[PDB]
Amino acid sequence: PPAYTNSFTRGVYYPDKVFRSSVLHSTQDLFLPFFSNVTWFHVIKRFDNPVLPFNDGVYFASIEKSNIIRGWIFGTQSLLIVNNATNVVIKVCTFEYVSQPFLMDLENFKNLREFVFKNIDGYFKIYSKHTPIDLPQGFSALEPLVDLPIGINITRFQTLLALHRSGWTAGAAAYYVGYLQPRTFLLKYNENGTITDAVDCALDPLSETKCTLKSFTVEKGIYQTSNFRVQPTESIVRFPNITNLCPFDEVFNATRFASVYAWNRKRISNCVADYSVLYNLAPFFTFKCYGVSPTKLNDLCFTNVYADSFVIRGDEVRQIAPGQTGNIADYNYKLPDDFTGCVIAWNSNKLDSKVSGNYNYLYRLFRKSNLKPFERDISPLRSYSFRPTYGVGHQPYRVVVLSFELLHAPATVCGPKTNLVKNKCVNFNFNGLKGTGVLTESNKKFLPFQQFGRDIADTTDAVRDPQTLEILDITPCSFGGVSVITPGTNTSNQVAVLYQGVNCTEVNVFQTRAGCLIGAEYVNNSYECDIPIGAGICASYQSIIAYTMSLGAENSVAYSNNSIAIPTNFTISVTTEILPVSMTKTSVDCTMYICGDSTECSNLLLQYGSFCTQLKRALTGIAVEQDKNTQEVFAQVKQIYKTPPIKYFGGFNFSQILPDPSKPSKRSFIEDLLFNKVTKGLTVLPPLLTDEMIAQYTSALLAGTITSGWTFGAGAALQIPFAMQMAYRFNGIGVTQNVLYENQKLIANQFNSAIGKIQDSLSSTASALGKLQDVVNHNAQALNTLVKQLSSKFGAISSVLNDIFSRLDPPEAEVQIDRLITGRLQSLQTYVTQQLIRAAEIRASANLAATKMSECVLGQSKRVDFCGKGYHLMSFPQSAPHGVVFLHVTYVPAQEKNFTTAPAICHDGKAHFPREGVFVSNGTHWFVTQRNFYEPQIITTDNTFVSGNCDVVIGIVNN
Amino acid sequence: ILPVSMTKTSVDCTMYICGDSTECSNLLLQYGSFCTQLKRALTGIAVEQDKNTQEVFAQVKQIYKTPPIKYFGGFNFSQILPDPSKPSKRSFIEDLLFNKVTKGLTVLPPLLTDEMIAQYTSALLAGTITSGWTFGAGAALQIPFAMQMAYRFNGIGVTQNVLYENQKLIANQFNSAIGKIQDSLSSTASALGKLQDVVNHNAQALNTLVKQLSSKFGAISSVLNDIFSRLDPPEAEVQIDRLITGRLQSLQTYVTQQLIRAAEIRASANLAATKMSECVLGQSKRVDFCGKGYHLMSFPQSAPHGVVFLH
Amino acid sequence: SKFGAISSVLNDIFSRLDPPEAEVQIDRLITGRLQSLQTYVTQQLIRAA
Ligand SMILES: *[C@@H]1O[C@H](CO)[C@@H](O[C@@H]2O[C@H](CO)[C@@H](O)[C@H](O)[C@H]2NC(C)=O)[C@H](O)[C@H]1NC(C)=O
Ligand SMILES: *[C@@H]1O[C@H](CO)[C@@H](O)[C@H](O)[C@H]1NC(C)=O
Ligand SMILES: *[C@@H]1O[C@H](CO)[C@@H](O)[C@H](O)[C@H]1NC(C)=O
Ligand SMILES: *[C@@H]1O[C@H](CO)[C@@H](O)[C@H](O)[C@H]1NC(C)=O
Ligand SMILES: *[C@@H]1O[C@H](CO)[C@@H](O)[C@H](O)[C@H]1NC(C)=O
Repeated sequence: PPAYTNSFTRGVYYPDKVFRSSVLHSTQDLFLPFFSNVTWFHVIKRFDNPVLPFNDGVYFASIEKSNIIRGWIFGTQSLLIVNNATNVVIKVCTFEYVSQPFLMDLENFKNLREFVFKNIDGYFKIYSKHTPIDLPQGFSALEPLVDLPIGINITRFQTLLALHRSGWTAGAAAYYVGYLQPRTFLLKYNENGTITDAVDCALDPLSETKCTLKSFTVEKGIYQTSNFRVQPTESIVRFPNITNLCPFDEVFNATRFASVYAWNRKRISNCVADYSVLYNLAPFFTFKCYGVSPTKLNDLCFTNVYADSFVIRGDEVRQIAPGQTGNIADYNYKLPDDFTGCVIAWNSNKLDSKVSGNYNYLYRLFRKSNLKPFERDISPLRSYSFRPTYGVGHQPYRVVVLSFELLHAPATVCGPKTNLVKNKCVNFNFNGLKGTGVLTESNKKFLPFQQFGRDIADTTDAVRDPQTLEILDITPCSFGGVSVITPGTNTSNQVAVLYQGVNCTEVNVFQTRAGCLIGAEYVNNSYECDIPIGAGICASYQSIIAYTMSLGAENSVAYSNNSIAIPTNFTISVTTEILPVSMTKTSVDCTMYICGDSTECSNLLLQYGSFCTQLKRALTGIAVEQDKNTQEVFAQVKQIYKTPPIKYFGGFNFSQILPDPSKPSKRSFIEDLLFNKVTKGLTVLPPLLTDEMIAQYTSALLAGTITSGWTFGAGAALQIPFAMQMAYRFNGIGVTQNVLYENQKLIANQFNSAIGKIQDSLSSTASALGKLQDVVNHNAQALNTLVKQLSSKFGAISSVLNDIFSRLDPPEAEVQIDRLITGRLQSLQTYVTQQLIRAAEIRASANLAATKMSECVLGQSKRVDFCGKGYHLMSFPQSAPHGVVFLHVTYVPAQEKNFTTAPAICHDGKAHFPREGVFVSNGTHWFVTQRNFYEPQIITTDNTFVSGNCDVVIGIVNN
Repeated sequence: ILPVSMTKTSVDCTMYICGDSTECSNLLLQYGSFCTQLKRALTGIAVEQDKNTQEVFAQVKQIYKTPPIKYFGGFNFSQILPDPSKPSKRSFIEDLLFNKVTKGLTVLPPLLTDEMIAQYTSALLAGTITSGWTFGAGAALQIPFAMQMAYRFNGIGVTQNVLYENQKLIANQFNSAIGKIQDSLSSTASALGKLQDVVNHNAQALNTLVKQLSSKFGAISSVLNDIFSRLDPPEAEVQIDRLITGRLQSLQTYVTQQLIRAAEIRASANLAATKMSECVLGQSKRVDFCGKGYHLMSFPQSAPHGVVFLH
Repeated sequence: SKFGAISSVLNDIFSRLDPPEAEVQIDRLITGRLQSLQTYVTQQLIRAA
């Protein structure tokens, strides 16, 4: 029986004969799906190998051992490959090809053969691969062997098997079946330029996330990938279907008609008419319709409608034809040559037969001159000798014709050209008004003359059907982008798809206030947020779940009316702030960028005005302001400081930051890992301050801020003890120097553990350089579009300006030059403007970083939550590509404790207040402690002052 | 008043320019990654908006809460602090703000909805009131309000005895001033100038955006079918290219000024976070930064896409 | 700035080309100078920020 199995990762071929190295190139072509239900075939007693159609195109593989498959038959010219005992021959009998006896080379299974059959645009590509191998572990790139311009289509292929005859037994055989449909793979090339993986953008949500990120390792986070829209389903065509009604009673069921010369002309206008009446009645047999096609009457409508009623005889109907003349034709009525009219004929014997005899018809016979078209004569009369002995074909026949005319007046007569849908995201078309949305009830009452209402946003919001008098509300149908909830591949592999404000009734499964969510099960509990999902939804892995973002550490403060709690401990938590102080300054030659060495390009471009010059001026301003930012950020001091050759800093270890004399490039480990982690027509100008000089300024700034304190920003550096300096910094954050004095070595120990955690976090944190890498990505992608918009082949025969010149006359070749250069110049100008705004943002950030350097490093900042979280102490710089990294010291308190405090001790009528401390008790003794730390001190007459009496202090006590 | 958020949006470039027209989409997709630049710049705007919102409101990961027993010793903050009896947990001042203030594109919801922003503001108030400024630097170290204001007067150069003799009178002055704030916000159309105008700027920015689609540029019909039916296909293609490139330039220009306000209000919101640090999360020595004059105290309040303070 | 116009100023286009095509070429200069104006305004906004 046929068997089904997973195709896994087979079918990866190079698209053409173009080699690419170390690129993640993604291209669109006919490709075979991944993880497909590939049928397994076996031949054993039974023989089930029916005809295998070609369809669009077939990827076929043969797991061949001992060369049992020898050839096939291709035909509907037909393609065949034959291998006799000598060599291998390829035959198409238009197309011929000779290659190698590969299939004869043939150099339990020891080998596996691989084949490719591709047939588009008359080019037939085969890739050959001998793979010496329940699937054995291995892989092979599909080498491009041959391309043959067959120019033929073969709509079927067959399978041939080899038996053994002297009994006879048919061996077990298998083959693989798949087909190519246009999709877009994503590749990877290793150091040796070989494919190791291919992922389409259209198999999996994981696959398309990979396609978007262009990186096969994913850290974590919510990524936007695509959009969701509800596609329309039906075509709605609406017109005056019912409404009024056209006059047909006196046209068809009128009792009496008129004579030809006095033919009745009447106006039919502004009425609803249906064409199905004549079509659905049998007697109206003859419908040969002149000048205008009756099928397209649903599209074309004339100015007005005329219905002429008249009576003619039988034998002279044949005489009415073009190219002939006669008495009746030249003196009664001459038909138009361009007659755009439509005729109806039927039997009317009951309406034409009279027993008493019809002798009341008159007509005008004598005329002085020939009648002209669209003319009437009223300026001699014969009676028609009609007799009942007339033949079957000579009896009078009634014909009624509708006549239409074309004039300058607008078409005032047009009929309906239908059904009304309800409550579906489909098209609504009311007299030419198109749209897309849902149709719901409308609570708003219009006025009878008003049809189309609008909202504030100047959009169609309400509509009423021209035939059915109901007001409807057109709410926009569900709209939302496709964003993927997928954590790092190091943790999971499942995907989750989110829909921004869209109900899944248009697509376990969970419905949120952002719509419906597919791929996670909602959790009613509260957990700390990790990745924001939307509208207060966050995910935490403990599979993929989504829950309303818990606020965080939900807590109720223990407000006290008479008691205080002050921390007795803390931590020096040190973090990283990364501020990009510069960017990749660029200066672009306009003429080079557009055409370079093209004389005509250069001459015809430089006369287009000062565009290139002004853009270059803007870029030069950009470059000089990066140089200025570097000046303001780094070179705020002109006296080059160097630490003494002894790298001793009072027990504080700084081995990972100082410049190292061992390395000739003066490169610290932190900037080492930063360098490792960071990643024609392009111009990069070297920094005015190279990495070496930037590092030297960092060294000098450190020398100042450690050895000589914060004075070096005010001129010459003033030598000052480092721990008295840090005591001053504690004083600046409201902490007494005794805290540092009695915590000297231990605070050193926490400082060392903190810097070690810093270096570990920098080493193991791929997101620490996120902003810098982000700036680099802007630079890169801007350059990519900037360059690629010119030399893109786009799969045409030739994309050469000289090719256009050779294929066109010079007058229009110059026009093509103009169009091309204008397009490229506009693209460049857009790039430059984007660069300008990015530069302004970087300029703001750079002023920010200069302020950080000045107020966090060259001195202490009391401005909380600018130089790091909490009361900020001091900071350290370090170099970074086009940027800088600042390490901050912050006093973060911990280990809070309630304490028994007194407002005033009323002794001898005096209420006692301190300048800075708070009086507290441990239970048996009363001590004074400061604001941001619990530090008891002796309460004497010296260290306290009496201000006010006891009748104003809240909390009178006796002690 | 400081604008904080904007009506963040992401524009499907193809849907914007063309709609569901397969011909227009096929034409447009060959014009390069300008659309990708547009979308990704807008995504940068959105993530910037969310991170400004987080810096402004989720400055503390730990969420302190106001007890129903609001025993402040006679300092009633009912109009700023949402009442537990009030169903949707929003301040009356927020209600005044909200009822005072007033396709093919999207509006993304804030990560912190109106309720969650209000809750963040409530946590900030609880910290800065019951526990004072230290909750920015760590745990909300509880500290009684009269002595917290005594610390503030020691900040501006006043002894705590002066407060204790003046506690009742400054309380009455403060509550009367709060009443004046209530009346001024209720009756003052110019009280919300900055937020109302930034909401405007977003609004008529989007409005000129949508009317740009109504800029005909001299053709017969913006739907491609009429152009093809009444014109030769070769010239129809070129006119299609002209119209779509005009609209593409318009969208690029719109997002250009959108980035311009992105930077502007980003700096403003940085200032807002800085002044919650210096004004809510502590005392500022800065002049003309927590309002006019020496600073004493501040109370943040939620607002549509922005914040409002009573310094 | 020529902007692909055989004459760079409006009155000279009027004098040098018949009105039916002079109007369209004037339109082309109008949109080019418009581009220039938006560029200048964007520089103005950035500088003023
Ligand atoms: C304050 O906290 C620090 C750590 O946060 C404490 O330091 C630790 O003290 C214990 C007690 O002997 C030692 O075993 C640890 O080795 C210390 N840590 C380190 C990194 O060395 C300190 O003792 C605390 N002080 C008070 C008064 O509570
Ligand atoms: C400080 O720690 C570093 C870490 O490697 C060590 O090399 C150094 O000897 C220690 N002591 C001093 C005084 O730097
Ligand atoms: C102080 O005591 C109260 C009593 O309920 C308790 O809730 C609070 O956590 C205590 N605070 C400290 C810092 O010990
Ligand atoms: C409180 O501290 C004092 C001195 O620091 C000490 O003498 C006393 O014993 C302490 N109280 C208790 C209950 O131990
Ligand atoms: C404070 O204001 C509220 C609301 O305006 C009012 O109900 C209350 O009586 C006022 N006074 C106190 C002490 O709460």
